[PDB]
Amino acid sequence: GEIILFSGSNHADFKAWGGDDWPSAFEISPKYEPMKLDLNKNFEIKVDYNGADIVLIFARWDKDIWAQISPYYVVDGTAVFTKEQIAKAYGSDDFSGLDYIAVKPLPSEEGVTVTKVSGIYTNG
Ligand SMILES: OC[C@H]1O[C@@H](O)[C@H](O)[C@@H](O)[C@@H]1O[C@@H]1O[C@H](CO[C@H]2OC[C@@H](O)[C@H](O)[C@H]2O)[C@@H](O[C@@H]2O[C@H](CO[C@H]3OC[C@@H](O)[C@H](O)[C@H]3O)[C@@H](O[C@@H]3O[C@H](CO[C@H]4OC[C@@H](O)[C@H](O)[C@H]4O)[C@@H](O)[C@H](O)[C@H]3O)[C@H](O)[C@H]2O)[C@H](O)[C@H]1O
Repeated sequence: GEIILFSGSNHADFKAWGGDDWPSAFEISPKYEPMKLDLNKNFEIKVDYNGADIVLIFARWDKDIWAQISPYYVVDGTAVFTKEQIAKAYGSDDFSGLDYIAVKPLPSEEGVTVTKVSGIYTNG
């Protein structure tokens, strides 16, 4: 409360599925990139975005998981994803082996722009 993980403009264009790549407006490989946020903490993730709807992805390649979730809610161009959601989609709240974290847009006419991403710690 509060750990800034990104700021400034990032536009992503995405028309539909079934192509080559599904691009991200923001993404981390936590096995190689150092990361501020503590996953074992009880947390939420807030994203300031504009335009198309969005999803948050937590993925592990070797066990082949693709936890992908919608916002808990959205207010004033700010979405909110909780840990309860992520863990439920992931199958567990133990993220050892985690390969990939990303904010991705759904198929839209004219894409999305992310202005900021952050994390917050909570009192369970
Ligand atoms: O293990 C290989 C691994 O190596 C890494 O080095 C590499 O970077 C990884 O990309 C790669 O893993 C594969 O990633 C691709 C693409 O992932 C993106 O993010 C990672 C970036 O590196 C990369 O640049 C990006 O392109 C994944 O493909 C996507 O998979 C998701 C979800 O997983 C699907 O397949 C596995 C199965 O268990 C899931 O249930 C299934 O959903 C798909 O997202 C879903 O899309 C559907 C629409 O489906 C469409 O499929 C094909 C299309 O022709 C047809 O029209 C549609 O049916 C929506 O309904 C869902 O909302 C959504 O969840 C993407 O469509 C798909 O591109 C690979 O899964 C992964 O192996």
